[PDB]
Amino acid sequence: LPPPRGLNLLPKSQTTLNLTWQPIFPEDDFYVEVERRSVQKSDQQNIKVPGNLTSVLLNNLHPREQYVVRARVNTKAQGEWSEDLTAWTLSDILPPQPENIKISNITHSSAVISWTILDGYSISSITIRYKVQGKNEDQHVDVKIKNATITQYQLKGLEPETAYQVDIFAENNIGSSNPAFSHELVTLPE
Amino acid sequence: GLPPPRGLNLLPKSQTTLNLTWQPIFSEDDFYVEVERRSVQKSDQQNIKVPGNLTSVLLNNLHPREQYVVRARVNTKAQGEWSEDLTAWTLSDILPPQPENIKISNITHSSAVISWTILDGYSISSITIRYKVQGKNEDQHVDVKIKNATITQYQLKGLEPETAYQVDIFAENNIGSSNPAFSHELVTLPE
Ligand SMILES: *[C@@H]1O[C@H](CO)[C@@H](O[C@@H]2O[C@H](CO)[C@@H](O)[C@H](O[C@@H]3O[C@H](CO)[C@@H](O)[C@H](O)[C@@H]3O)[C@H]2NC(C)=O)[C@H](O)[C@H]1NC(C)=O
Ligand SMILES: *[C@@H]1O[C@H](CO)[C@@H](O[C@@H]2O[C@H](CO)[C@@H](O)[C@H](O)[C@H]2NC(C)=O)[C@H](O)[C@H]1NC(C)=O
Ligand SMILES: *[C@@H]1O[C@H](CO)[C@@H](O)[C@H](O)[C@H]1NC(C)=O
Ligand SMILES: *[C@@H]1O[C@H](CO)[C@@H](O)[C@H](O)[C@H]1NC(C)=O
Ligand SMILES: *[C@@H]1O[C@H](CO)[C@@H](O)[C@H](O)[C@H]1NC(C)=O
Ligand SMILES: *[C@@H]1O[C@H](CO)[C@@H](O)[C@H](O)[C@H]1NC(C)=O
Repeated sequence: LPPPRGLNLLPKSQTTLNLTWQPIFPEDDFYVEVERRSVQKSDQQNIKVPGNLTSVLLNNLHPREQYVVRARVNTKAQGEWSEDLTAWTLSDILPPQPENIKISNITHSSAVISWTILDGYSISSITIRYKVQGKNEDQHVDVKIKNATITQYQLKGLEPETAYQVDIFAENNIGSSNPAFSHELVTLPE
Repeated sequence: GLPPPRGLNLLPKSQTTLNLTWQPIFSEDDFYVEVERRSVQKSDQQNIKVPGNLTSVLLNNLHPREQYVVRARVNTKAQGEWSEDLTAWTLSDILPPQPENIKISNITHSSAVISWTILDGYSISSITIRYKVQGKNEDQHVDVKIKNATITQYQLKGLEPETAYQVDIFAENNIGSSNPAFSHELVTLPE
C-alpha cells in the first residue's frame, strides 16, 4: 500500500509533536505505522495506530530538540515508507539574539539591515525597532517580520542627517530575545 | 499662617490610589500636613492628617478611572495657607476607546499624514499606529509606537507608490489596547 497523503508535522508543545494526514481509502484491514526519531540524541519510538483515524500525538519528548518522522501503511503487506518530515519541539528557554547583524546600503532616507537566526529555538518572528538617537525618545518604530525565513529588510523614509538607534529582537513561544547592545545608523542627504 | 509645602506632585499609583509627594520641611513644634482630596464625578471628599516630618501620603480607597482634585497645607497652632490644586485620574479598570477624528491627508507617493483624537480620563499612556499591505499575506507589518498621549498627529514615510495599506490605530493603557471595529484604507500616488 502507498504511504499516507497530506502528512504534516506540527509542534504543539514543548514535549509533543502532532502528525496529521489525509484519511486513508480502504479492501481490508490495515493500520498506520509511525516512526519518530531524535537527532540530538539516540531515541527512536515506533507507534501503530488504527487506519481509520487521521492523526497521532507524539509525546514524552524533550524541549528544543528536533525529531525526524516517517510513516506507512501495513496490512498484511508492508507498505513503502513516506518521505521524512522534521520538526523541533517548542523551546523551554528564551531565544538567542540574531547574529551577523549588518547595517548597509546607507542612504538619505533608507538603509538595509541583515541578520542571521539560529535554528532550534522556534523563532516565529523577528522585530526591527528603530528610533531617533536623542535623549527625548517620544516614539519608535517596530517593523514586525512574521516569517523567520526572511534574512534581510530595507528601512525606508528615514530623515537625512539623523542618527538612529536600531535594535533587532527574535521572538519564540517563550518570549523575545534580550539584546546586550544596540546598533547605530546615520543618514546623509548629502 | 504658614505657606504650603513646595514641590507638590500627584502621581496615579493604581486604580484606587494616588501618591502625593512634596519637599520636606522642619518655628516651634508641633506641626502636621493637612491634605484634602475630593472626587470630581462622585461626591467623595476626605481630610487626612499626616505628621510633618514625612515626605509623602498615599491617598487610598478611591474608585477606578475617577478624577480627583487635591490640595494641602501645613498647620500648627494657626492653620496655614492652602496650596494650588493638583489634579489626577486614578488608573483605569477597562480598555480605552478607539480614537475618533481619524483624518488621513497629504497623501503623496511615499508620504501620508494621519491625525486622530483620544478621550481623556482612561490613563492612555501610548497609541500604536499599525500599517501593512492590503494583501492577506501576514509576512510583514509596521507598528509605529507613540509614547505620549500629548502627540496628536504623525507622518508616515517611505511608503511604496501606487499601493493600498491597511491602517489600524490602537490606544494603550494600564489594562490593555483599544479594540478597533474597523480599519482604514490608504491609496498611494505616482511616481
Ligand atoms: C492534532 O491535529 C489537529 C490539530 O493540529 C487536530 O485535528 C482536529 O481535532 C478536533 C476533532 O476531533 C477538532 O479540533 C478539529 O476539527 C474537527 O473536525 C471538523 C473540523 O472541520 C469538525 O467538524 C469537528 O467538530 C472537529 O472539531 C480537527 N481538525 C482537523 C483538520 O482534523 C487533532 O485533534 C490534534 N490532536 C490529536 C491528539 O490528534
Ligand atoms: C510615594 O512616592 C514617592 C516617589 O515614588 C516614594 O518615595 C520614594 O521612597 C523610596 C524609599 O521608600 C525611594 O525610592 C525614595 O526615597 C523615594 N523616591 C523619591 C523620588 O523621592 C514613596 O515611598 C511613595 N509611597 C508612599 C507610601 O509614600
Ligand atoms: C475505528 O474503528 C473502531 C472499531 O472498533 C471504532 O471504535 C472507531 O470509532 C473507528 N473510528 C472511526 C470510524 O473514525
Ligand atoms: C546595496 O548593496 C547591494 C550589493 O551591492 C546592491 O543591492 C546595491 O549595490 C545596493 N543597493 C542600493 C544602494 O539600493
Ligand atoms: C518622624 O518622627 C517620628 C517621631 O515619633 C518618628 O516615628 C519617625 O521615624 C520620624 N521620621 C523620619 C525621621 O523620617
Ligand atoms: C505634505 O508632505 C510634504 C512632503 O512629505 C511636506 O513637506 C508637507 O509639510 C506636508 N504638508 C502638510 C500640510 O502637512
